[PDB]
This record gives sequence, structure tokens and C-alpha cells, in this order.
Amino acid sequence: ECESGPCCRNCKFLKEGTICKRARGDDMDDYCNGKTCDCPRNPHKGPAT
Repeated sequence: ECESGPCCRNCKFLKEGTICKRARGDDMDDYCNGKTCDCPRNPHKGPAT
């Protein structure tokens, strides 16, 4: 969350799909879920950013 905007995992953005943390199993990356870019893509166990 370089600032708080999504699509910038760590201020650079990956490519829409950077799941926060694959809770369901582990964790992937961090994609812009349309809210932020700090692992906003971990709709697993109970993640989601």
C-alpha cells in the first residue's frame, strides 16, 4: 500500500491477480482489489485485502 491505492503491491503493481495471501493454503502476492495494493487478493481461508 504505497499510499493505500490498489494495483501497486509494493508501489509498482504486479498484474491484477497478486492475491494477498493464499490463506486457503498460504499466500501469493498482492493485487489491486479495487481498494488497496497490500495483498488485496487473498479471498482464501479468511484473507482479502
